[PDB]
Amino acid sequence: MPTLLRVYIDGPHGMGKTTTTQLLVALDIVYVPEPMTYWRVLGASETIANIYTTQHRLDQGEISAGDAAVVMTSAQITMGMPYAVTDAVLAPHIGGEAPPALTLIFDRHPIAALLCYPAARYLMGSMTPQAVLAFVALIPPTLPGTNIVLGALPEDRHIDRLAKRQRPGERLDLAMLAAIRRVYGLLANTVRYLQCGGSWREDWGQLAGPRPHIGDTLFTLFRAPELLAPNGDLYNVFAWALDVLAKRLRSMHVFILDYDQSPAGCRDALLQLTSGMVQTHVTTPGSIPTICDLARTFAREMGE
Amino acid sequence: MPTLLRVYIDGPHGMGKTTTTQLLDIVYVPEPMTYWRVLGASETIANIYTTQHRLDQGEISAGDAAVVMTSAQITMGMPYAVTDAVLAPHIGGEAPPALTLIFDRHPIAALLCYPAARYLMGSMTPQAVLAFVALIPPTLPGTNIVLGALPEDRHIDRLAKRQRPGERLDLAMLAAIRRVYGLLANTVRYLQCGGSWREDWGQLSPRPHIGDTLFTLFRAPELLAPNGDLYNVFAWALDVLAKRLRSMHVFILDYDQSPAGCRDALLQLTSGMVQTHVTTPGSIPTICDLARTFAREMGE
Ligand SMILES: Cc1cn([C@H]2C[C@H](O)[C@@H](CO)O2)c(=O)[nH]c1=O
Ligand SMILES: Cc1cn([C@H]2C[C@H](O)[C@@H](CO)O2)c(=O)[nH]c1=O
Repeated sequence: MPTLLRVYIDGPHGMGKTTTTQLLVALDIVYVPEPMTYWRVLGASETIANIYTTQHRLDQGEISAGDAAVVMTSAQITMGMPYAVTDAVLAPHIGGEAPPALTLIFDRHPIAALLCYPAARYLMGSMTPQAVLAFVALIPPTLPGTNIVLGALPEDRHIDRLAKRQRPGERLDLAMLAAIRRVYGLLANTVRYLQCGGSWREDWGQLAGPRPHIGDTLFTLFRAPELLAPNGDLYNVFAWALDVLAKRLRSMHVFILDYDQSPAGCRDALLQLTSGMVQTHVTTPGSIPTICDLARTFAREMGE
Repeated sequence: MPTLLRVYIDGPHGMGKTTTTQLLDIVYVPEPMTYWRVLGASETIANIYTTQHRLDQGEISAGDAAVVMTSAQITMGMPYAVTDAVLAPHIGGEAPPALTLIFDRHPIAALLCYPAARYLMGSMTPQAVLAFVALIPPTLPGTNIVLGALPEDRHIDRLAKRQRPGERLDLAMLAAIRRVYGLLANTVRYLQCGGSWREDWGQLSPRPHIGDTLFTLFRAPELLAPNGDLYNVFAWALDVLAKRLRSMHVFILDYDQSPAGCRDALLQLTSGMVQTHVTTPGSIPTICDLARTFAREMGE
């Protein structure tokens, strides 16, 4: 049966993720871009502009935390929509883990919009930890062969790039760059932690390579007073959401790519990471052209 | 492994659902009122009814209401979503049952039905509605949904009897919501009798007419390209909707009767509901403790 290789390139914005994936594809391989047209027009109007303005208004004291949250949560649902439909429509074609007959290079995974940016916004004070856990409860079941490439880039180098790689409506917010950089750092650790045998419930009280300390994983973000019962423990609803988070991330295959290099450098470095990656079979022989066409339609309609 | 029967009592509010289910080897996962009012946010139900009210009075714009409405529906469905998420792994294949779980509403209530009704009320974008649909969890085996039957004036009488803290009798929402659950029941029959929305979509320009299914709501101008074409993103979310709903097992309960009769009728529908196997020996006790803990923490 034919196999498929799926690779999601994720991480904080401003590292050169979209460039190098395109470079990679410029070499039976399809790119699924960020759905900017959905973000700027189809799902709502100028969602990215809406996000950075809200935070700024909040930061300026022009709106309250409750107003920012209402707006952020809503904006986050719009941001993740194309990721979620694509994942759900793709799911029945993914077979068991197995050159690839088709390689799909995605620009971000559903968790970017359902976990990472919400978690970072929570840290920024524009989202509640309860809403983040709601998003987490809705993260779609992790398909076999979910390979995630996260990016690394020194912060000073990132700050300079960030001034550069702005979006229309995006504002230079270093506090946010730091929050999102931290959130993704916690993400990589959580996967290792979970794969090294870590159980958040067993270590809750404590709040490649060896197993990380729970305090160096995403679980640590949820030590908020809002989620704690009068008896000091997490309410079970929130505890159950942490169970889903651990369940979703434990099966992902996470790789780190050094972006502190030239565009062709990142491309060849990614081209090299891509071999130790899990492929999977497809559910029907004709899943390949189907998948191929989904990606192309997605690209053609929402890419921009 | 032992067997389980999951039964989700759903439909518009104000029909007497919670009351008749309480009158029923069987656990009851109640309505998460504590989560709505305290745990996830403060007085979510009040927040919802008040926003619609300000919208209605022109005190706020449709976009302001949509942001609030969307944000709140996330708070409303959280308990259903995690429960489903944590439950999924124990549900085995379809097959007296070792355990009977009676849920007060299914995830689709907060991820499809209320959002759709709110769009019908002008307080939620259809793009938001389709984002929630896209997030509807895969439909596990043995998902039996009991929906209700009750004449409007009789429902109004009941609606009046029990409104949750913060509610405002809104006959236009009663109508929008009864419309949605009516279309829902029609959509399931449609999907089961072989209906293809992609194939029947043009008619909007033995089975229910697509114009009488949930698909008709998404012939919304915001979802269409300049030439009238539905954008693919939205068409794919309709594919998910079709996929999620088709495998559901729907049962209708006539509420136009007494609580014990409603209770009797419900227990009666049980004979045709689909049971499933659990995945582990220990699935039953674990499922039991979840349902009991949920009840304990979130039922007020
Ligand atoms: C995917 C995603 C991106 N973004 C921001 C990061 C960049 O500013 C820009 C494009 O990724 O949008 C969000 O704010 N939320 C999201 O969920
Ligand atoms: C389940 C649900 C209920 N409601 C309302 C209906 C009733 O007012 C109350 C209890 O069902 O909550 C919503 O507004 N949204 C939801 O998603």
